[PDB]
Amino acid sequence: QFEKIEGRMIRILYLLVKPESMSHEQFRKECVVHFQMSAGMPGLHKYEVRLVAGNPTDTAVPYLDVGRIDAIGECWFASEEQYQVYMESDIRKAWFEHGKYFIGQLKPFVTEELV
Amino acid sequence: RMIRILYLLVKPESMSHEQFRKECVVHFQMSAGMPGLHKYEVRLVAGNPTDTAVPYLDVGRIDAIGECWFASEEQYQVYMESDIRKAWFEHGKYFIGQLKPFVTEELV
Ligand SMILES: C[C@]1(CC(=O)O)C=CC(=O)O1
Ligand SMILES: C[C@]1(CC(=O)O)C=CC(=O)O1
Ligand SMILES: C[C@]1(CC(=O)O)C=CC(=O)O1
Repeated sequence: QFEKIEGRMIRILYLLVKPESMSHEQFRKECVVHFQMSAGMPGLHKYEVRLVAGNPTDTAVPYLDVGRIDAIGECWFASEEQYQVYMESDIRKAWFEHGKYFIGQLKPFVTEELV
Repeated sequence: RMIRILYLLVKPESMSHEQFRKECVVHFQMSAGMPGLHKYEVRLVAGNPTDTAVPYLDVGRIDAIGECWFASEEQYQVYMESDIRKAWFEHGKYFIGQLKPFVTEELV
């Protein structure tokens, strides 16, 4: 039941691609640092970051090429007000500064729960 | 630990946005009690902010995000072998025009 309410929070999913010049070894270390920095982030209920480890191409339906994605990020916000506390935060600004260092390109999707 | 595969879904060009939304819901309903599957989730893409604080990545129009969780490699195989799983994928062919799978790895 906690997980159900959690699933219906404001959620933004991000595709990350590392800077061209950064090694994979360093990129993985900087994802870990980025997660450490999320702790106590004002307004944020939850953050998750994962590497892309596999890119299977034998899909039953036609395969969508979106190029090489290195990691997937996700943020959960418990309310419109909490999202605003985040979006106003200096601490978020400093998180994004680290983001500019280890994230070369970023695609965010704002998602909508169906159930 | 937990195997996770995240999917970018694009609807078929023969289908409306609203039809697609309805098929997403049906697809979730079909997944209940699927052999080998720990969890399935499907959400629409409702917003495409481009006002990013690092360089914006363009991957085209993604309509939905799907995701599967499997407890173990053994459960994943039970799932792959399952007849009802195969029928669920046939429903996938109906409402998913193009698919991108990502097999993920945890960092913390
Ligand atoms: C929310 C945020 C902050 C940032 O990009 O630095 C954006 C992507 C991500 O993984 O973390
Ligand atoms: C869509 C979003 C959300 C956020 O601030 O994490 C806004 C800027 C950005 O880089 O990602
Ligand atoms: C896991 C799956 C199964 C399918 O292809 O129907 C693939 C994407 C999706 O949303 O559901």
